[PDB]
Amino acid sequence: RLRVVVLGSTGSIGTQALQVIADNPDRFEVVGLAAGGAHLDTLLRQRAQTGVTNIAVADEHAAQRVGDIPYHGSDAATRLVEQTEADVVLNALVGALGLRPTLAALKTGARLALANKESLVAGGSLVLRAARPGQIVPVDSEHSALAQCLRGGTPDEVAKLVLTASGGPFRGWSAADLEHVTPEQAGAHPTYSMGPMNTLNSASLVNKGLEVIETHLLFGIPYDRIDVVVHPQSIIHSMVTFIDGSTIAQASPPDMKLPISLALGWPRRVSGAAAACDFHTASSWEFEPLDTDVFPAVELARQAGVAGGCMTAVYNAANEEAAAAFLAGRIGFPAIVGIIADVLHAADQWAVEPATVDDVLDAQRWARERAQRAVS
Amino acid sequence: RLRVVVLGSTGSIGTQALQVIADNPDRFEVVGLAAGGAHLDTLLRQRAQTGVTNIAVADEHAAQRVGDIPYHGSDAATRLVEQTEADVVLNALVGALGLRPTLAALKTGARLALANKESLVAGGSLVLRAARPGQIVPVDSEHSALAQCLRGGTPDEVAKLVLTASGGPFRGWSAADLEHVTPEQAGAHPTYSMGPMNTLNSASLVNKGLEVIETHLLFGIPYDRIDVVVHPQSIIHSMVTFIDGSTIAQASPPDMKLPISLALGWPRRVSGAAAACDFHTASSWEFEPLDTDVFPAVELARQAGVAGGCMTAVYNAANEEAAAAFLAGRIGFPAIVGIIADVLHAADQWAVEPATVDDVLDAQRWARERAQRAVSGM
Ligand SMILES: NC(=O)C1=CN([C@@H]2O[C@H](COP(=O)(O)OP(=O)(O)OC[C@H]3O[C@@H](n4cnc5c(N)ncnc54)[C@H](OP(=O)(O)O)[C@@H]3O)[C@@H](O)[C@H]2O)C=CC1
Ligand SMILES: NC(=O)C1=CN([C@@H]2O[C@H](COP(=O)(O)OP(=O)(O)OC[C@H]3O[C@@H](n4cnc5c(N)ncnc54)[C@H](OP(=O)(O)O)[C@@H]3O)[C@@H](O)[C@H]2O)C=CC1
Ligand SMILES: O=CN(O)CCCP(=O)(O)O
Ligand SMILES: O=CN(O)CCCP(=O)(O)O
Ligand SMILES: [Mn+2]
Ligand SMILES: [Mn+2]
Repeated sequence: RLRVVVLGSTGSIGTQALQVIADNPDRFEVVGLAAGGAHLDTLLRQRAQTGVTNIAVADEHAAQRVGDIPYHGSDAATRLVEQTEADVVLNALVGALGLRPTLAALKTGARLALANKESLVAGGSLVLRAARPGQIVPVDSEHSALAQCLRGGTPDEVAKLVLTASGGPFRGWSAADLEHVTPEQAGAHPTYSMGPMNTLNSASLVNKGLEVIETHLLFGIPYDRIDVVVHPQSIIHSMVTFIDGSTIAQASPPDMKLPISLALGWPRRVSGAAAACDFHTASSWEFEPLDTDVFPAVELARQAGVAGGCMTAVYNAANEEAAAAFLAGRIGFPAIVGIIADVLHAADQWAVEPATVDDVLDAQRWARERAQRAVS
Repeated sequence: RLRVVVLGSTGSIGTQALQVIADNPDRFEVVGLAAGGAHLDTLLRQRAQTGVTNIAVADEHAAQRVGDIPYHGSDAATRLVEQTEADVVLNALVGALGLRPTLAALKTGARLALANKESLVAGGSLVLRAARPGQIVPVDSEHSALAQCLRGGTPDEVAKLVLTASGGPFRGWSAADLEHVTPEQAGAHPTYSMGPMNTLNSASLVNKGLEVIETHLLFGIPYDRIDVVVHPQSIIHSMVTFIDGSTIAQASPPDMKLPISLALGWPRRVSGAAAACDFHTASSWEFEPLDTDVFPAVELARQAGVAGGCMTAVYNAANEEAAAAFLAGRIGFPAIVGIIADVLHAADQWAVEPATVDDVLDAQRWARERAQRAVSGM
């Protein structure tokens, strides 16, 4: 029975994870929860249902309202990870703020079931140096797919890793069409129900950019051998092409419970985690290229990744600041990626490899401040 | 450098295999060829291109025209296999006549790269009992796909095997429409260029039936956990569904050189064997149910397989006889599968495991006579 800490338990991934665990008592047990404090009703229900009071709440006043909270403050999640015996830490926090808990999870020796891609993108080589082989297991569906498909050959036989992208609500739209996009319109993802950040990032295509960096970091494949194809149904979750011309693909109706279940149970599958494809009804899986002129977020992510060092932290931190500005009505939708480009292209000093967490934090601070100057 | 014997070298698969070997002289060497004698100019070219004089030709007269052929007559292919040192025998013969070469190959201890699915369908447990694990490696694209996708879990984690079928030229047709099918129409496959028999069988859906039996025999998955789905593009070659709900699929533009190369090179992939999927232009992969009312060949294959023993030899033999009658204008297209069903339903005695090859041969003889009896009544 694996002991699981769930960071960001009240969120989209976190709540789906608690459901998988609730359905599988003989294999998993919750031993800790962390949240921000914005959803106390959810947190209350989760405390009662799991019987776990080992909980972190970032916001101090929220922690007082809910009562009986052992860790509060901006370091509460990190402290929780440091002070809880666990076999798996499921990091489902949102944003680069997942960085210290990610580093702490790796130091404990526990498996890190990583949903919080921003922590790996920001940490880069610093997070890789803190992990042992196989210690980080991806929850993100593309990387879960890739890990499964890589069982299909030897390392020297892999040609390309191919990520699928839904294309978002604005698939096929012109650059001009993006001008008057509202937060409401950006909020309507075609295939997944998610928190507001991954929703916005999937609309701007920054999510797929983050995922290209995540792919390079997790699997050690060169950027030039990572492809991205737009697949509107989000049924094929990604695929691997081998040197003989064969492709192996992983597929299922979009439901994050499946990759969540596998990250927890790895390498053993979890019976009944999610519905399989049903071929008793006619259907079709479509594929099309991404228009890189309209959506250059992925090319920008490749540029950031190839530069390496703290540049991937810069890419993500510029996004976090610019996205927030869009959500607040201070900038238009195209300015999100426009600001990322501007910040990235001014960031040559950050191509250096981080020695400690503080180097990544510095790079992020620099990027946010510059993005903020672009906004105003 | 693997020494390969290529049976059925002048055919669709055989010619494609020779090209893969030609393109990869560091990996493979042809050391034997077998053919029927119908394509002599092809065989002349192959002898010259490979430098191999170690050749079997089934038709004696044909063998004379080629000249200098060491093995000739109906057992020529089998004798070639028994007397040629090799690492891999690629059996790309067509029909149940591939049975004795398949058994002889297994006995040599060499890998059997099996394109000739009929020999396994006919031999059933007899062929399985002749083989060691990994010794039979499928050239058939569906089974090559399944083999690859099965690397994606442990055996108890497998829920279903899902085979794709092109649907053939008559996909979507009614039973009434099928009555009017000509041999010429049934010779036009949507996705693969093949010899006449697999082309016909893919149009009648008997090919998918044979492949369902082949799946059960190769992988040990029960018939009721083998699905078939119609996929008109033939890009996804087959898929495995696991107990968590995950499906793993193998895909490529249809090109038999890919599964041929893998079967020869197993478990090592052959660089550059075939083109990969390209996503630079918009495309669609479609799936739809098979119309089992109009096309019961797969259901009848399951029935035969479930019955077991010699019943799968009966299924295939009834098809070979009925198929040839349709080609000769002796019956209409729907009567192919109609005769298969009639023969199967009278075949209760053949649901016993074959002890020897002769048991299989007896069941096949019985089945052909029964099919001919049905044919002569039409
Ligand atoms: N949702 C999805 O399907 C997918 C998500 N991902 C990735 O998984 C991660 C989680 O995303 P998602 O579940 O959508 O996010 P949500 O916004 O739904 O959830 C965020 C979680 O983090 C908590 N949180 C927010 N700020 C803080 C803080 N300062 N300290 C501690 N906890 C905090 C929230 O708690 P509260 O709200 O209670 O304050 C909530 O539990 C993201 O990295 C995302 O990119 C990846 C692929 C798919
Ligand atoms: N073609 C394809 O893409 C696929 C084929 N297969 C299977 O592979 C096998 C071969 O199919 P395919 O290549 O299309 O068939 P073809 O009809 O194209 O080739 C048949 C081959 O067998 C030879 N042959 C015929 N009779 C005899 C005999 N009595 N003794 C020795 N050789 C003989 C023929 O020689 P000749 O013509 O010179 O007399 C020819 O070389 C079949 O079992 C088929 O179902 C499976 C999947 C795909
Ligand atoms: O793994 C699942 N997701 O990343 C949800 C977002 C999918 P998209 O970025 O392709 O729209
Ligand atoms: O493996 C390849 N084939 O069997 C070619 C026939 C394809 P079909 O039976 O699905 O039409
Ligand atoms: Mn993802
Ligand atoms: Mn086939």
